Amino acid sequence: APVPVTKLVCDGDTYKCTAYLDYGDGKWVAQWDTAVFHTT
Amino acid sequence: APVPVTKLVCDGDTYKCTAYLDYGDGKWVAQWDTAVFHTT
Amino acid sequence: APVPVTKLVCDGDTYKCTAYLDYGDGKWVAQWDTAVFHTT
Ligand SMILES: CC(=O)N[C@@H]1[C@@H](O)[C@H](O[C@@H]2O[C@H](CO)[C@@H](O)[C@H](O)[C@H]2NC(C)=O)[C@@H](CO[C@@H]2O[C@@H](C)[C@@H](O)[C@@H](O)[C@@H]2O)O[C@H]1O
Ligand SMILES: CC(=O)N[C@@H]1[C@@H](O)[C@H](O[C@@H]2O[C@H](CO)[C@@H](O)[C@H](O)[C@H]2NC(C)=O)[C@@H](CO[C@@H]2O[C@@H](C)[C@@H](O)[C@@H](O)[C@@H]2O)O[C@H]1O
Ligand SMILES: CC(=O)N[C@@H]1[C@@H](O)[C@H](O[C@@H]2O[C@H](CO)[C@@H](O)[C@H](O)[C@H]2NC(C)=O)[C@@H](CO[C@@H]2O[C@@H](C)[C@@H](O)[C@@H](O)[C@@H]2O)O[C@H]1O
Repeated sequence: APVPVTKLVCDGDTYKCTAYLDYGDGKWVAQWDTAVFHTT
Repeated sequence: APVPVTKLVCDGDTYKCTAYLDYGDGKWVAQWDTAVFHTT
Repeated sequence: APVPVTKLVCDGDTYKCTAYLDYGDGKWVAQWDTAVFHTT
């Protein structure tokens, strides 16, 4: 079932975003692969 | 065109995040595949 | 290093979600492919 995200962080060394979830014992995360780049 | 996300939720049964969007009639969502796991 | 997401926007022409990152000059983003659709 859907649960809120407590915070989003991204890492430009590992190219992953991590969502810390409000669920259960508090130690669950969602993680996915991302492009990370500088824009103009 | 990029539109704000009003709400982000993640679901460890379907392994999807859903972003609720601020656009038009208010019923648009984004959805992507994610890993969901416990940490120590 | 993990850095916080300032804000999240999604685009239903490019089918990309963009996370604006709190880092350096403020022009860094994380981007990933997404479904975008209308709900009922
Ligand atoms: C002078 C300096 O340190 N400039 C920074 C860049 O090094 C850095 O780019 C990353 O550099 C590492 C080290 O070689 C590479 O392995 C990465 O692939 C580079 N990442 C990208 C996306 O180009 C950039 C970006 O910083 C990275 O991403 C940020 C969002 C943040 O997570 C940082 O912690 C991370 O190092 O920053 C320049 O200022
Ligand atoms: C006893 C109990 O209900 N324990 C929970 C686990 O079942 C659950 O892990 C999921 O279990 C389902 C069905 O048993 C598996 O098909 C899934 O693959 C499991 N998901 C994961 C990520 O391992 C966990 C996690 O709960 C899930 O993810 C949460 C973030 C939330 O979205 C839940 O609604 C979702 O069911 O929780 C245990 O406590
Ligand atoms: C009359 C009108 O302009 N209606 C809008 C639709 O055009 C639009 O659906 C997109 O339509 C383009 C071509 O017009 C297609 O190539 C895309 O595949 C369609 N996208 C989707 C997801 O169906 C919709 C949705 O608008 C898009 O996504 C939004 C969330 C936002 O990012 C918009 O800037 C973007 O155009 O909106 C109708 O009103």
